[PDB]
Amino acid sequence: ETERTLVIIKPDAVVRGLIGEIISRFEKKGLKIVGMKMIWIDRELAEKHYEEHREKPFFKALIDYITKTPVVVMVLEGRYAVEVVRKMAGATDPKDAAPGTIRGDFGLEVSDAICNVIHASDSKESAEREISLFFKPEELFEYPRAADWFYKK
Amino acid sequence: ETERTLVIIKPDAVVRGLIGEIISRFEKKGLKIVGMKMIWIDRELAEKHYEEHREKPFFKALIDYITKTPVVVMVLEGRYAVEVVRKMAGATDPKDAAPGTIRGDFGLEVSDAICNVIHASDSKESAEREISLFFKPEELFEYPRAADWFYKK
Amino acid sequence: ETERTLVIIKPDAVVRGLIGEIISRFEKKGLKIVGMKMIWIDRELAEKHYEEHREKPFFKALIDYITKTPVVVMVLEGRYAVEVVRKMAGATDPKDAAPGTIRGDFGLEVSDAICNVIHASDSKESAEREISLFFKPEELFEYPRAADWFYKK
Amino acid sequence: SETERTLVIIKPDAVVRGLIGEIISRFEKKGLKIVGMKMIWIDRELAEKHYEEHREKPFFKALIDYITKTPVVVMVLEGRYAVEVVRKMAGATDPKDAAPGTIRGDFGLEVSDAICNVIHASDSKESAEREISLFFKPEELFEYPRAADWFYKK
Amino acid sequence: SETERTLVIIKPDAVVRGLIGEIISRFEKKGLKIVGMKMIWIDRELAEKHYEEHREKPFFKALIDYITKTPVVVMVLEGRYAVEVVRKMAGATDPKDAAPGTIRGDFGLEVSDAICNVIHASDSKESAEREISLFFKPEELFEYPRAADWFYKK
Amino acid sequence: SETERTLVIIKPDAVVRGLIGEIISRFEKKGLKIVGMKMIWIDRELAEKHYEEHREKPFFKALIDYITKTPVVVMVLEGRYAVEVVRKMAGATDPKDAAPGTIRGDFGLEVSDAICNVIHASDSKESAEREISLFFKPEELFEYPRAADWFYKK
Ligand SMILES: [Cl-]
Ligand SMILES: [Cl-]
Ligand SMILES: [Cl-]
Ligand SMILES: [Cl-]
Ligand SMILES: [Cl-]
Ligand SMILES: [Cl-]
Ligand SMILES: [Cl-]
Ligand SMILES: [Cl-]
Ligand SMILES: [Cl-]
Ligand SMILES: [Cl-]
Ligand SMILES: [Cl-]
Ligand SMILES: [Cl-]
Repeated sequence: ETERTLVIIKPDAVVRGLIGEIISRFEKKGLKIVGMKMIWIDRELAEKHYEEHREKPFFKALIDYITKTPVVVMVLEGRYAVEVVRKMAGATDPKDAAPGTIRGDFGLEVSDAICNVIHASDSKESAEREISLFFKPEELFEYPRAADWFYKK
Repeated sequence: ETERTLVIIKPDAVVRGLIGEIISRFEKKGLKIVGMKMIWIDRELAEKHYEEHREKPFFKALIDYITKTPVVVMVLEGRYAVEVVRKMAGATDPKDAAPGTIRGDFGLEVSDAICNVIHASDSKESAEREISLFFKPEELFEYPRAADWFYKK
Repeated sequence: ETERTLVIIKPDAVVRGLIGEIISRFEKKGLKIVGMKMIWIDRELAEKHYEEHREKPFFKALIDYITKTPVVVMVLEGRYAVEVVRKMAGATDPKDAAPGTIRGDFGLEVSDAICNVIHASDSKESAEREISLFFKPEELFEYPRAADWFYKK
Repeated sequence: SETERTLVIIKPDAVVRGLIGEIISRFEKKGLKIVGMKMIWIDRELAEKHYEEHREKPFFKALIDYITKTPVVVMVLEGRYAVEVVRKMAGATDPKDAAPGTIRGDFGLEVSDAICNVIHASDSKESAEREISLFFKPEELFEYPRAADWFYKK
Repeated sequence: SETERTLVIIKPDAVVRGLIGEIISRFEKKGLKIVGMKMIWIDRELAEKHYEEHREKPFFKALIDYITKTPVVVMVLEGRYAVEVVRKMAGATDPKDAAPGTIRGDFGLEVSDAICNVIHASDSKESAEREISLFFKPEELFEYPRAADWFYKK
Repeated sequence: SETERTLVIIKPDAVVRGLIGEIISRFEKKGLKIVGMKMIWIDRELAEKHYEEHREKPFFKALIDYITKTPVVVMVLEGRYAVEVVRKMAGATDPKDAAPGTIRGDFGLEVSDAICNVIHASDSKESAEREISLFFKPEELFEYPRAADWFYKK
């Protein structure tokens, strides 16, 4: 049941100083950070990440948005991490996101792109692809978090 | 899409020392406080604010409640602020409010009135009316919040 | 409308140092702690508490889980406390629990038992039974919380 | 008695950064009572009056520009030895020197031509009385019970 | 070894104000282990025994009234130099003097006939041993692993 | 100018305990800017280089074991007098002595053969320059605006 998912703390979150608060929500949930780094995504890498949206009217604005400032890419590991993180993120448009979710508590304002604080892989398949896009095997780790032993049988 | 809505931090919240926590939820969401003040509402003003409930059995208790102690009236500005703040507030009766919402996390106990921490305009029309009831143009401001520039195109 | 419900801060929560955070959610909601103590449940007491699950395949793992380390048993009092606390707890399996709920924000990983941070009585009847299992009348108290007077008529 | 009233100004840097709520919560959690509060946009005349004791100082200009840059939140806090207490809670004037745990220590650092320091707190009972008058009319100050007031009755 | 056990009492003012959880979280976050805990309503005899060293002091009466006003939460914290550490975390006896960041500094201020100060923390290992015995039976104290215990093995 | 860059290492004890976010938030809330950051697993050679000034000290071995026990998060913080400020925020080297409000004061206590103290913070501008180079390539450090940067323009 243990999976890995990719999360991008977007430019709006970085600029607003919400990196720590976002990471804490994942740590408190029990999710493990197995990879993480601040990078500045260029257009080529951004378009590969968002290839599925190439023919949508908001594509250019989305690329402008994700490459606006540095972001923090990180890999989260844990039981059904993909669906769980998607649930924690909330509705794509923050105004529709439920209070308690990341977008629900932190997002609202938008530009020509729907600024929504973070990105979260939509599936195990997508996570695998996205993780490979931003990380090399040497940047991903296997280690114990404090409470890991508790769940072992 | 930018709208203004009126919020009243009710007597139960003021007495319990929750003013700051409530305001923080709005600031963290990205909403801008364009007007705010602590006042003590008298019955005449209270009945005007709650005119729609004049013929309901709980009217008197509601007026007693909202005028029990000073309250904090404030105007919030932001993308679809009206519906967003209503969503953040949660169900009218706090016991039915979802965890994560203001009433869901802070409210429960009631008197002869359904004490529910805050008031939030139910529509743009109502917000306009309510704002005019408590504020003069000189008490409302237009200024930049830190991240405003980020969403400009 | 005032009821009492039994809550058990389970071994996973105790080991992870979440006792305070869980208690705070109840206090902030307006619920009153009328009884509380850290104990180490033995198998006999555990099986009585979870008698309803005796013939389910996960029974043994559940008993192992609840008796793994000391736990904190506490009685919460307040308007419709039973249903309210159940709502605050969230879905039985933490991965399905909504952000904002206790299990939604704190739970995820499991062992051979569905580790889910806390236990909450499912009904007034069950609460009465469970409370009697862990507490004597001398361990339950009637006293005023700061804001009690506010709701009196 | 020991009960005093002090004036706090949540300055433009705090308002802009969205820190109004966090600052207010610190005072509420301490047990201090908010007896008056409002968001206003201070004009040069009022700013100069509030900081009249510094009119003959080099940083005066930058200070006035700073305090009038955007709206602020002025408030009156009431409680046991409130003046000295809120001052202690505020921390050292220059936030870089303020201790972790204080408002300036946790929230302040960067400066402009003025030493941006999150909030203003009356320096003494005499200053508190003077400042409260500059920003509040008696009609805007209230006497009401906070939840735990009854607990401390002597 | 350096591992000690100290007694903490979350006093009536904290219980009434709904601060039990916030106080406990501070100790948990520090790495201290709760080896015993329960809500009790202290009677005059027990209160006087706990504060016997102050029986010959003016404020004794108000103190007993205060500590027995409502139920309290007594707990035993275990950890490296726990006694001095919890004392440091508590802050100055009179909360108005306690530094921001400490429990009394962030949560205490108002007083009654007694100097209400949120919690009690054993003053020394000798006092800790005596106080733990007054409130807890060995059967109510436990030895178990906290999540990160394994990380510090020497 | 007064703007400096310092190196912070969120040590294995903090990573294991799930405190990465809380630590980062303290720096963000202070107004400090994260110009570089990444999770890495320090090897003995790099650990020894970082702590070369302590290679001739008894606790050296335990220190290397500690800092390389699990992955860590290294980051560069930029801001007004960042070096001294982050040091102040960190608190006393031995967490038992660190004041409540500081990172070590609120989160640290227990130790192994090494004095586990949550994070590392450069001791001076000279050490900061040296340490930043050991962990980061110029290509991993960025220049960008944080939300309120415009507010402080002189
Ligand atoms: Cl949602
Ligand atoms: Cl963990
Ligand atoms: Cl709701
Ligand atoms: Cl902002
Ligand atoms: Cl749920
Ligand atoms: Cl209360
Ligand atoms: Cl200071
Ligand atoms: Cl109060
Ligand atoms: Cl102190
Ligand atoms: Cl732990
Ligand atoms: Cl220190
Ligand atoms: Cl910023």
